[PDB]
Amino acid sequence: DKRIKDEEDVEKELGLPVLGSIQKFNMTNTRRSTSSLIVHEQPKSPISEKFRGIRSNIMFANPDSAVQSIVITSEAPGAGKSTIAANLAVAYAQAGYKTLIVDGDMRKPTQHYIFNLPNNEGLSSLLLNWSTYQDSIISTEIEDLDVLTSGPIPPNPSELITSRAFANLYDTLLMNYNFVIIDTPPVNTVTDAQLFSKFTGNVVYVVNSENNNKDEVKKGKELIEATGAKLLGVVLNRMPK
Ligand SMILES: Nc1ncnc2c1ncn2[C@@H]1O[C@H](COP(=O)(O)OP(=O)(O)O)[C@@H](O)[C@H]1O
Ligand SMILES: [Mg+2]
Repeated sequence: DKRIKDEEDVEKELGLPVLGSIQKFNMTNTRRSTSSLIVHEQPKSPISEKFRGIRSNIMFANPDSAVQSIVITSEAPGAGKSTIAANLAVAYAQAGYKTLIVDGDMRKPTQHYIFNLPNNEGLSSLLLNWSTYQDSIISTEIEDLDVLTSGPIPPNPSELITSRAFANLYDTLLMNYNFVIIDTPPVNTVTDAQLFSKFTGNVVYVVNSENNNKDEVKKGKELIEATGAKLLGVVLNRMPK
């Protein structure tokens, strides 16, 4: 019934460009990757090429665009925000950008799972001054890729995002990294992604082609655009091919 299913649907129903399309993972398109971090584990796979194309699009499709950071978000849970964010981050690092991925989903974080990292310190603890900057950001075994995990689950993420601590951190991150990617919770349920979007001014919108309602997806788009941020485009995920 009501799915945004493909590129035509994105153009016609949402009026956005498609930055890339990510197929549902299989043995062939991931070359039997052991994890969902395809770009790292199988850098020559078809899927890995798609993420490189997304990277090239963001950085080179628009002449004298100067994108320093992006929010990765979606309308609903399970769209593939975390997976797209992590793989895109690796793609940036491989290309030689000093890259940070920030786990800004302080409600249901998964970047520590994806990158196999401890989550005792991270974004929440840093913002609460429980941990230091240098202790909270992890340099991964992937060269040019750092990760700021979510940290412990805080009582009120909104309070942290709107704190002067975060505004000041964000400024510091822009000065320390060539590219910053912020993973977020879904738009329709909490305003976290909208708040982060006010900072980055640039948003990549992930749409699960397998399972979505067009009215819900459209509502999320409108909420993002209402922040004043530029919605760069859509990444279609779980595509049949
Ligand atoms: N293209 C894909 N093919 C198969 N599985 C995927 C794909 N994208 C994401 N997933 C899986 O779907 C689940 C939800 O993805 P996740 O990135 O956590 O979504 P979100 O952050 O939007 O909730 C994860 O287990 C992830 O490995
Ligand atoms: Mg997630």
